[PDB]
Amino acid sequence: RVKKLINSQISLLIGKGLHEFDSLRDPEVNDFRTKMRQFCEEAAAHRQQLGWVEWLQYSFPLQLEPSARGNRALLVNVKFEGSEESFTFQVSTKDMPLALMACALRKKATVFRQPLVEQPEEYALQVNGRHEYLYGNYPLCHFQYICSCLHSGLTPHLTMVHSSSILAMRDEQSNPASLWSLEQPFSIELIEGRKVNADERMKLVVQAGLFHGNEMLCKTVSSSEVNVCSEPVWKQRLEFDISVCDLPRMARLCFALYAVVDCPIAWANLMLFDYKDQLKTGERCLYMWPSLLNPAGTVRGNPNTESAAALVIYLPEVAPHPVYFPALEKILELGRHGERRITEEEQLQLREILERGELYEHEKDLVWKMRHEVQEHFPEALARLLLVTKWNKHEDVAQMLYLLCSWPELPVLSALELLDFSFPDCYVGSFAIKSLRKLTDDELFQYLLQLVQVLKYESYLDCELTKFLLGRALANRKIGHFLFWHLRSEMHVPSVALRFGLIMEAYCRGSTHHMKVLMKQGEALSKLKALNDFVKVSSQKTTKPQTKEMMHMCMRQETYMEALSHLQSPLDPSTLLEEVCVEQCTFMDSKMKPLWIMYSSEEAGSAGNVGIIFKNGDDLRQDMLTLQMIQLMDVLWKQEGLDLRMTPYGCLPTGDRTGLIEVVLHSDTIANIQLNKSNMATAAFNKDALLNWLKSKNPGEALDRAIEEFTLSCAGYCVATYVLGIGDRHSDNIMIRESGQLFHIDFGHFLGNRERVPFILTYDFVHVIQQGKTNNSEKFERFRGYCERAYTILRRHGLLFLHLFALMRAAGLPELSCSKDIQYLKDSLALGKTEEEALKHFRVKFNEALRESWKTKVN
Ligand SMILES: COc1ncc(N2CCOCC2)cc1S(=O)(=O)Nc1ccnc(-c2ccc(CN3CCN(C(C)C)CC3)cc2F)c1
Repeated sequence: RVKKLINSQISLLIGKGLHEFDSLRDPEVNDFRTKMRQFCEEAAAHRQQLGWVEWLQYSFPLQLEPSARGNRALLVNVKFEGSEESFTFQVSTKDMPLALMACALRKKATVFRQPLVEQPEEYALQVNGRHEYLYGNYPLCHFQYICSCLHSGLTPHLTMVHSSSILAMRDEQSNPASLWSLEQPFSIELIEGRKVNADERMKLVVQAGLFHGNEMLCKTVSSSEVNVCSEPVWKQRLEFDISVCDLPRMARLCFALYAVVDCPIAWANLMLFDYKDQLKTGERCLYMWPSLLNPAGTVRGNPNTESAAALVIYLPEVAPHPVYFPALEKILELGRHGERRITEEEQLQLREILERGELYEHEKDLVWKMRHEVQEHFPEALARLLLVTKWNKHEDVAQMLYLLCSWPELPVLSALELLDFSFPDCYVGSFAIKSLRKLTDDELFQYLLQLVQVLKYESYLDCELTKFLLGRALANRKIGHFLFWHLRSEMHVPSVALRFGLIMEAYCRGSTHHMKVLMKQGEALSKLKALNDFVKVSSQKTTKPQTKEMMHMCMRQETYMEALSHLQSPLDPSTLLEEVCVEQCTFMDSKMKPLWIMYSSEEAGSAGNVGIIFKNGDDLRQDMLTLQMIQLMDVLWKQEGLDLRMTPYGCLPTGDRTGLIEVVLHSDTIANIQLNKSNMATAAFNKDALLNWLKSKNPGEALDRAIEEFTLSCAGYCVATYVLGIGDRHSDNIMIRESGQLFHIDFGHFLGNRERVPFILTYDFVHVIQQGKTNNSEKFERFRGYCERAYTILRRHGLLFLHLFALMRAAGLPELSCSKDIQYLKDSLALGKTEEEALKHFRVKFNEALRESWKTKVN
């Protein structure tokens, strides 16, 4: 009764009926579902018995300041859960939550004239009207919430929540109750093709290659030219220059059907061994993807069989019995035997190339020969060694694996490199995952987007990365929340819909309660899509105030009021979207008419006043990636004591060309501010407009802080947009907060898009930095130091950006497709240079931007 209901809820939530999984009659799919359902149910059972503080860590993970990861007076308002009464008292930013709780309990004991049985140790502090809590031994300023309150001048509002109330939360959210002997050359039979569409004047060719990730295992082989028709017949043997015994475990056979007089038509790939390590034999009908060879492409066929071109091949029965890939112990027994001492002049050449990339043929022979010295004295150079390993020789792969199986754990930075498609071996991926287990939940969340993209490179459904991601998502509700949405937003992509659908179902088995919370979000998103469609049509016939009044009426319907109210925000599960403020809702006049949905919450006070933007028609993945990169910059800067007052607002794709963007309230575009309308708080010179607007928002002594906020954030965005190559910057996509913080929006073009984006300096912004003065080198040169400091901090982490962007090539974003896009980051970060050379080059670029800025000052 309940299992049937849950299955129907999973189907609606993931956007694909579970019956469709069953209908594939696919053993691999069935074994994934069984194994992962069991793995996720164990996680759920472990969670239901967690202690009350451990359950707060699961459900409300701490939001700490980046500097606090791994003195001053403060007013705080504290209430108790079943109370309207509140106590405002002064604490120190260095006090711990326990002291604040003990203080609140003394105030409650004297007001209620009774000495209390409850100890401060029995409570946690909830941020009012948010799924956010303050707990643990950390000073108040170490929490992101208190730190945020400190800068914005607002008073923290906290609610004392008792352990029994937290346990009541935990309880109501419960789940219900031998190859190496086969020396023959590898070969296949190209039988025939189906549903082929091509120019009848041309001829058809099938090119085939053997790959181990990016590297070709042997030379490619082509079929003979056969006349173009819908059902081509070849019925010919294709033989490769590699012995069957040497095919590595992760070998893939890649096809490309094209037309010749070049006209690409289709591609299809497959793993030579199955998920149970057995070499494949018999016929295979390969349903091809429309387009020369595509090795990174998926190894599962095109699901649109009704119209996909197919390629029938035959994998020969190389043995009278099934052949399985050797078990690890047999590989290790073979690799155990090898040879290790060569010249100090050869040793010195190894230290130069390992601390240097690309290298010559003789240097590969030197790195391979000294592989034991690589393991012992340069363990972090494992990736260079794996690249020199000849993956087409089964005995060199066995020696690489013997060293790998005793390789010391590498740092997270090194592991993120190893997840790249250039390291397709399963043991290498397993080693990379083992070195990633030490990632904190905060580091994991920072890199989650890249780890999800790595799933598209996985050759098999059940893998160490999926289990690692599912285990982390079930142990942290915020990780779980975003893993769900990163997968859900790609269900319209046929190449990932099965893998992603299966991960989402398995996660759902682990948290029935969270599945229901996510349904409530999908219901709101469903209604927002209908509302945006209504707005796009109505905006073409009537005026903006009429379409807005019609939008409000459609929102005031009972179905909309229920669907859109009392939900956790997809942008941030800590943010509660309570009462939709229909009157404050609106839409932008851009082509897709994005909706601006406003919310309030009595419980949360001013912090419950939040906005979300529903956007349908544009792809939001590039915006999300850019905004995550700016947030990563902000974390790296704050880790060095540098706060550039950045505004990395939320952006989350949720569906096909659909997603949400977090509203930053009290913000306006530079264009609106520069409109210089009359009867407002009105410049003599348009250059005075931003500064006058800052003055009206920050009177008296507050102007100085607003100018400083502007300066810091301007330096941060100047460096961020330059490093990332964000172009097409104009007054309509640069915003300013009433606090003075400048920020950028609308990141549809990055990494040059394809020119080399120069460093930018705007006169109107220089004018604010210079406090409205023509000459103010004191304030201007403080700003130049903020820029150089920010830039030099990012260069020190250049490899982190490079590794993350390399993992993102799997996303298929058009402006991040090849090594040419990664080159842009190398050039902007000047990674081939020393710090002095790169600082000299940054100074030349900043000075160039100043002379260009002066072409406006001169006018
Ligand atoms: C990529 O899209 C976005 N990215 C970030 C934001 N961000 C918007 C700000 O928060 C961060 C995200 C918003 C959008 S969008 O989808 O709304 N598209 C664009 C495009 C150009 N310009 C804008 C704009 C134009 C004018 C204004 C000025 N505000 C004044 C205050 N009202 C309220 C009182 C209703 C709204 C208009 C803002 C714009 F964004 C909005």
